[PDB]
Amino acid sequence: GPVNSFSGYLKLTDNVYIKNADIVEEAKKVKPTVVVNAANVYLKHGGGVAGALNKATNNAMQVESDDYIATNGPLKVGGSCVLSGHNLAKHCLHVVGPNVNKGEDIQLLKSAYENFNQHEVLLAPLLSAGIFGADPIHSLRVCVDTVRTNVYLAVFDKNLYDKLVSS
Ligand SMILES: Cn1c(=O)c2nc(SCCC(=O)NS(=O)(=O)CCN3CCOCC3)[nH]c2n(C)c1=O
Repeated sequence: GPVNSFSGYLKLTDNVYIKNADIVEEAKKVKPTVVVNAANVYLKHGGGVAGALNKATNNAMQVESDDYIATNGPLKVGGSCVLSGHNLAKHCLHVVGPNVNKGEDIQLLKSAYENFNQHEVLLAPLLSAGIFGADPIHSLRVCVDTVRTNVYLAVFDKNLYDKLVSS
């Protein structure tokens, strides 16, 4: 099924690549095995990457997520769960980064990125780097130090992308 046809990425380390792109648009071109969603524990995909991914699935992601959460209860911070990737990928790895702004432990960003290690290749965003308030430079550094498998990072904003590549 999935083909993982990534292109245009800058190689930062042996297993970490980065691109200035829309993760929804990357997922449609790449057709990856796994696309990562930066979620909350209730899998309510209200905005950011999660809202954008859900919209691209025509709200199917939210319906499947609501069914999973009503059954199995919320996730743990730093935890994750594999659901369907719908039309974007084979699977979607919903990962919950810590809500740094609301006082959750930023050390859980290591546990959040350790969920990546169960998958050979992933298309992902920077965890907790949206409204959760984690410094994206710090989120990238935890990603590099923690992820051992192949991760292709999409950063939407160009200015932040240039900051990240230069750091
Ligand atoms: C279109 N598009 C974006 O919009 C976009 N945003 C980012 S920022 C990093 C990801 C992020 O938001 N992580 S988070 O802070 O943990 C989300 C917390 N939310 C709490 C409410 O429930 C949903 C989850 N990167 C983006 N890329 C690459 C992109 O392509």
